Amino acid sequence: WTIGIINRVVQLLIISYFVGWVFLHEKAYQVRDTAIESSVVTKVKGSGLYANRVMDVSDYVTPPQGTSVFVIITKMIVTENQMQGFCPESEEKYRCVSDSQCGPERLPGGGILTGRCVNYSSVLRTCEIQGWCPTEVDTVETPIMMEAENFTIFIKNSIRFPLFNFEKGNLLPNLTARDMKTCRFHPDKDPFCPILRVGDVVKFAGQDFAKLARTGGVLGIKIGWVCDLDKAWDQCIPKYSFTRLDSVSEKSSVSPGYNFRFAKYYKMENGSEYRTLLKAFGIRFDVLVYGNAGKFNIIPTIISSVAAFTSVGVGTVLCDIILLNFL
Amino acid sequence: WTIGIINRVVQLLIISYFVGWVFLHEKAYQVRDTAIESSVVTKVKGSGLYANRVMDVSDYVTPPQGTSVFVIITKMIVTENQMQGFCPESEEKYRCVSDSQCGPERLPGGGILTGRCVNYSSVLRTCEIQGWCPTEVDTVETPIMMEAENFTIFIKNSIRFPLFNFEKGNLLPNLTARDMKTCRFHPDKDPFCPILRVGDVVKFAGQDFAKLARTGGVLGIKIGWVCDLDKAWDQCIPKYSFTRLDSVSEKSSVSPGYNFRFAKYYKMENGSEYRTLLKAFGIRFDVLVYGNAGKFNIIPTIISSVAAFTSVGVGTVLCDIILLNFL
Amino acid sequence: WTIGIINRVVQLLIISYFVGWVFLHEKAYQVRDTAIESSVVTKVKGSGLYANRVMDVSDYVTPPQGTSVFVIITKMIVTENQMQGFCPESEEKYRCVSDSQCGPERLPGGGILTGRCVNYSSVLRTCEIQGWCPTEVDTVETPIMMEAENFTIFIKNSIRFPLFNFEKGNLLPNLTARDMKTCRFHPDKDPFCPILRVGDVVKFAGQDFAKLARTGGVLGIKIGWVCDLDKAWDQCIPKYSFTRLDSVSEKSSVSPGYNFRFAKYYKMENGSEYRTLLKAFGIRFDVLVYGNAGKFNIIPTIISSVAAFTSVGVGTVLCDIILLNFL
Ligand SMILES: O=C(O)c1cc(C(=O)O)c(C(=O)N(Cc2cccc(Oc3ccccc3)c2)[C@H]2CCCc3ccccc32)cc1C(=O)O
Ligand SMILES: O=C(O)c1cc(C(=O)O)c(C(=O)N(Cc2cccc(Oc3ccccc3)c2)[C@H]2CCCc3ccccc32)cc1C(=O)O
Ligand SMILES: O=C(O)c1cc(C(=O)O)c(C(=O)N(Cc2cccc(Oc3ccccc3)c2)[C@H]2CCCc3ccccc32)cc1C(=O)O
Ligand SMILES: *[C@@H]1O[C@H](CO)[C@@H](O)[C@H](O)[C@H]1NC(C)=O
Ligand SMILES: *[C@@H]1O[C@H](CO)[C@@H](O)[C@H](O)[C@H]1NC(C)=O
Ligand SMILES: *[C@@H]1O[C@H](CO)[C@@H](O)[C@H](O)[C@H]1NC(C)=O
Ligand SMILES: *[C@@H]1O[C@H](CO)[C@@H](O)[C@H](O)[C@H]1NC(C)=O
Ligand SMILES: *[C@@H]1O[C@H](CO)[C@@H](O)[C@H](O)[C@H]1NC(C)=O
Ligand SMILES: *[C@@H]1O[C@H](CO)[C@@H](O)[C@H](O)[C@H]1NC(C)=O
Ligand SMILES: [Mg+2]
Ligand SMILES: [Mg+2]
Ligand SMILES: [Mg+2]
Ligand code: NA
Repeated sequence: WTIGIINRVVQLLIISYFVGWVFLHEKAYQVRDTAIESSVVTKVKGSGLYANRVMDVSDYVTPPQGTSVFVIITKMIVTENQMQGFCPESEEKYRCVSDSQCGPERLPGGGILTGRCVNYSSVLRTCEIQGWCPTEVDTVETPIMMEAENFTIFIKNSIRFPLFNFEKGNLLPNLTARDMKTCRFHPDKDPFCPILRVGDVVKFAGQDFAKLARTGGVLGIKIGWVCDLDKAWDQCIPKYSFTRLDSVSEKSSVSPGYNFRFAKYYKMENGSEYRTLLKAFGIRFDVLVYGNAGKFNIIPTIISSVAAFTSVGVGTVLCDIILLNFL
Repeated sequence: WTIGIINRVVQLLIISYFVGWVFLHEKAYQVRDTAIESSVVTKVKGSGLYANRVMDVSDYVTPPQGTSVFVIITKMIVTENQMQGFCPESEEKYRCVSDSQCGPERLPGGGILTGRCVNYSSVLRTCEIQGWCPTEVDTVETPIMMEAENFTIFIKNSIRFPLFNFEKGNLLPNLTARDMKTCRFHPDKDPFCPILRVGDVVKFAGQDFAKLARTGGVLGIKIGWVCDLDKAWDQCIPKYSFTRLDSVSEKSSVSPGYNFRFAKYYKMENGSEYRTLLKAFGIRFDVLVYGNAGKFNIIPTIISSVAAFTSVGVGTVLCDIILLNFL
Repeated sequence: WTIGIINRVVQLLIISYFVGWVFLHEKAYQVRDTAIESSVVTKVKGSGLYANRVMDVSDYVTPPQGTSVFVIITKMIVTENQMQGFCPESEEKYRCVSDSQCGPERLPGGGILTGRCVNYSSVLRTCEIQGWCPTEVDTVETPIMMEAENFTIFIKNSIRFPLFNFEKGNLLPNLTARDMKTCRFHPDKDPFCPILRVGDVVKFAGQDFAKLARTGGVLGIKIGWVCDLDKAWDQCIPKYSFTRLDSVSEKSSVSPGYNFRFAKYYKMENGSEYRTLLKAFGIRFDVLVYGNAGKFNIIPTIISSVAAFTSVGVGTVLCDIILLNFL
C-alpha cells in the first residue's frame, strides 16, 4: 500500500527533525577548546585620604606591577617603631598566673616565649616574649578609606585559543562609545568598557563597600570568552561577571574578610634596626578568565551523523511497533 | 555476476581507505587531556648601567621570587624626597583661572584638590593639591638601560597531565649540547635550551629593544606541550614560541608600553616620613604554558569504529546508486 | 529451530553485558568540564629564630598577600651596608693576572668590569668591578630557621566548573572535626582540614626539612576536584596531594634548591644611598588546583548508545561465525 510509505516517510521526516534540531543545537559537529590562554594587565587609578595622610596608587595598591590578582588597601593598623627585644604580649590568650604556665608546651605554634610571666598592664598579666616590641594591638578601631569607592580598575586581557590559534583582545573601541578613557563599565549601557569603577565592582558582586572595606574581602572580575569560531571573527566577544570569593558561610568558624601584615624596615642613624608593622585590610581583585570555543570538525560531524542516522533508524522501527500495536 | 562483488569489494576497499586514514590522522581513538598543570620557576641574570649607577638583579627585577610573570626595568623616572603637604600639581590638565574651577566637581577620580588656584610656575597656574610634594614630572626624557639586551632568562618549567598522571620537565640535558650553562636558545640551533637571552626574546617576538625599552611592553615566553602518550616517554617535548601581548592597535586610544609606580619609603632622623617616587618602564615577561596530550582509549576507539563502519556502509550504497545511475 | 534464538538471545544478553558495563564504567554518557576556575587564598602562621633575631610572618613570608605561590624563608645570607663604588669581586671565576684579561670580552653577561686587575686579598687577584661594594660572599655557611617545620599553612580554595556553573569551596566544617582552628591535616585522620603543617607538607612530599631548608626548594600543594555532578552536591570533594617540583635529576648540571636576592634600601642622613643585600633560601609553595567534572548529557548518551548498539550487532555476527565454524 502507498499509505505505508506515506506513514513511514512522514515518520522519517518528523523523527529526523527532532534528532536534527537536537544535534544542531548542541553544536555536536564542533570540536571544543576549553584551555584558553589568557594574559591580564591591570591598572588602578585614584587617590584617597586616611587619617591626615593622602594615599596614591603607590601607597595602597599591592603588588604594583598590575597582575591579575591585586589588593586595594582600605583600612590598616600601624604599630610604629618596633625593635627586637623582650616585652609582654598584649593578646589576652597569653594570660598567665606564674612562670609555670609560660613553658614551651603552651601555644607551640605561636610566638617565642621567654618563660617569664609579666604584667602587660595592671589588669592583665601575660607571658613575656622575644620579638618586635612593642607588640601589636589589633583590637583597636581605625578609619577606612572611602575614596576607594570611586577608584577605577582598567583591565587589559589578551587571550588565545591554541587549538585553533585564534587570538583576540578585550580592548574593542568599536563596541564601546568614544572617549574611551571616559567610558565606565555598566553591564547594560557599556558592557565592553575595560575601565571598572571600584564601587561598581563592589555593587555588581552584591557587597556593601562599608562592611567590605571594614573587614576586607576578595572579589573576582570574571572574563568569559564563549565563542563560535564558525561565525565572524567580530562575534567572539568577552562577557564580564562579578562575585565575592571569601565565603561568608554561617558555619564559618573563621573571621570573614582579608588582611595581611607587612613592615617598613628602617635602620637607625646609630645603626640599630626598627620597623613599622602594618596590618592591611583591603579588597583583593582576582581576574578569572574562562573561555571555550567551538570550531567545525570533520570527525565530530561524522560521529554525530552516524549517531543520528542509526538512532533515527531505530526510532522509526520502535515507532512502527508502537503504531501497529496501536498503544 | 562475480564482477558485482569485485566492484563492491573494490568499492569497500577504497572507501574504507579514505575513512580509515581520516580517523587515523585525527587520533580519533585518543582521549585528550587539555588541562595541563604547570609550574614555572624563572631566574634572570645580568647587570646594567643607568645614569652613573649600576643595576643588578636586585635592582631591576620585580618580583624577586622568580614567578611566571616578572619585569625587567629598563627606564625609570625618579622624584626624590617627597613629603606630605600642599603644592601645585604640575599636570597641565589641572590648569585653572580661579578657585571657582578647582572644586570637587572637577576631575572627580583624580587627586585631592585643596580648592586653591596657585601658580606652579610663571607660565602655568594649576589647582593646588594635598599629597606627596613636590609633584611628579612625567614629561621629561630619561636614558634606558641598554645592557638589558644581553641579560639571560632561565626558565624551569614542570608540567603534568593529570588525566594520565604523566609528568615531565623542560630541563633536558640530552636534547641540548653540553656545557648546559653555556647554551643559549636559538629556535633552530638550540631549541631546547632553557636559557633565554633577553634581546633574543625581544627579537623572536619581532620587537625593537630600543622602542620597547623606551615605552615598555609585555612579552610572552610560550611553552607548548603537545604530546602523544602512545609514543615514547622521550617524545613528549616542549616547544617555545614568543609574542608581544600589549596590543599596539592603530585605533589605540591608549598609550602603548608598560609602566608602574612604586616608592622607597624613608623616615627622617627627626621622625618625619618621606619617599622616593619611581615610575618604572620595563619588559614584563609572562610564561604561558599550554599543552594537550592524547592517549589511546577503549571508548573513543569504539565510537570512531562504529562511526567508520556505518559511514562506509552508507557511502558504498550511495556510491552504488551513483554508479548504477552512471552520473 | 527454537535453540537458534536461545543461542542468539544468550549471545545478545552476554555481549550486551560486556559493552554495557564498559560504557557505564567510563561515564561515556557524560560531558566533561576540565577547565576548573579556582581562586586560592593562603595564610601562614608561625615564628622562628635566626641568629639572635626573631622572625615573624612579616619577615620570612614573601609575598605577603597570600597568593597561590609563596615562599617561607629558612636561610639567608646578608651583606650589610653596601654602597656604589669600585671594589675587587670576590668570585674566584674573576681571577686575573693583568689588566689585559679584564676586558669587555671576558664574562660578557656578568658584572661591569672596570678594566683593572686588583688584589681582593693576598691569596687572590681579581678583576675590579663597579657596583655595590663590598661584594657578596655567597660561600659562607649560615644557620637555618628550624621552627619553620612547625609553621602552619592555611589554604582557602574557591573553584567553579563554568560549563555547569557548579561552584564549591574547600572549607567544609562537616567533613572535619570541630575546633576547626585546632585541626591539622593528616591524609587519613583529617583529609579535609585546610590547615597544613609546614613540616607535614615537607614529609608528604618525601623531603628532608634539613636538606630542603639548607638548599631551598619548591613544593606543590595540589588540590584535586574530580567530581560527578550526577551525584549529590555533597559528594564533590577536594583531594590534596603533595610533590617536590625542583627536579633533583642526577644529570643536573644545575645546583638544586631555590634562592633569590633582594635588598633593603636605606638612605643616609647625609643623603647617600646604601642597601643590605640578602640572599634568601626557603621553601616556595605552589598551590596547583586541578579538577574535572562529568554531567549527564543527551548528545554523549546518544552517541554512546548508537556505538554500543552497532558494536553489539557486529559482535553477535562475528560470534555467530566463530561458533558455526566452531573454532
Ligand atoms: O591574629 C589572629 O589572632 C588570627 C586569628 C585567626 C583565627 O581565625 O583564629 C586567624 C585565621 O584565620 N586562621 C585560619 C583559620 C581560622 C579558623 C578556622 C580555620 O580552619 C577551618 C575553617 C573552616 C573550615 C575548615 C577549617 C582556619 C588561623 C586559625 C588556626 C591556624 C592557622 C594557621 C595558619 C594560618 C592561620 C590560622 C589568623 C590570625 C592572624 O592574622 O594571625
Ligand atoms: O599618568 C597618566 O596621566 C595616565 C594616563 C593614562 C591615559 O591613557 O590617559 C593612563 C591609562 O592608560 N588609562 C587607561 C586607558 C587609557 C585609554 C583608554 C582606555 O580605555 C579603552 C581603551 C581602548 C579600548 C577600550 C577602552 C583606558 C587611564 C585612562 C582612564 C581611566 C583609567 C583608570 C584606571 C587606570 C587607568 C586609566 C594611565 C595614566 C597613569 O599612569 O596614571
Ligand atoms: O650565583 C651564581 O654564581 C649562580 C650560579 C648558577 C649556576 O648554576 O651556575 C646559577 C644558575 O642556576 N643558572 C641557571 C643554570 C644553571 C645550570 C645549567 C643551566 O642550563 C640547563 C640545565 C639543565 C638542563 C638544561 C639547561 C642553567 C645560571 C647558569 C647560566 C646562565 C644563566 C642565566 C640566568 C640565570 C641563571 C643562570 C645562578 C647563580 C646566581 O644566583 O646568580
Ligand atoms: C613543634 O612543637 C612541639 C610542641 O607542640 C615541640 O615539641 C617540637 O619540638 C616543635 N618542633 C620543632 C622543630 O621545634
Ligand atoms: C642605637 O640607639 C638607640 C636609641 O637611640 C639605642 O636604644 C640602641 O641601643 C642603639 N644601638 C645599640 C647597638 O646600642
Ligand atoms: C565620587 O565622585 C563624585 C563626583 O563625580 C562625588 O559626588 C562622590 O561623592 C564620590 N564618591 C565618594 C564615595 O566620595
Ligand atoms: C623634621 O625635619 C624636617 C626638616 O629637617 C622638617 O621639615 C619637619 O617639619 C620635621 N618634622 C616635624 C614633625 O616637624
Ligand atoms: C653583549 O655582549 C657582547 C659580548 O659578548 C658585546 O659585544 C655586546 O656589545 C653586548 N651587547 C650590548 C647591547 O651591550
Ligand atoms: C655621606 O656620608 C658618607 C659617610 O658618612 C660618605 O662616605 C659619603 O661620601 C657622603 N655623601 C657624599 C655625597 O659625599
Ligand atoms: Mg597579635
Ligand atoms: Mg602625574
Ligand atoms: Mg656572586
Ligand atoms: Na557513533
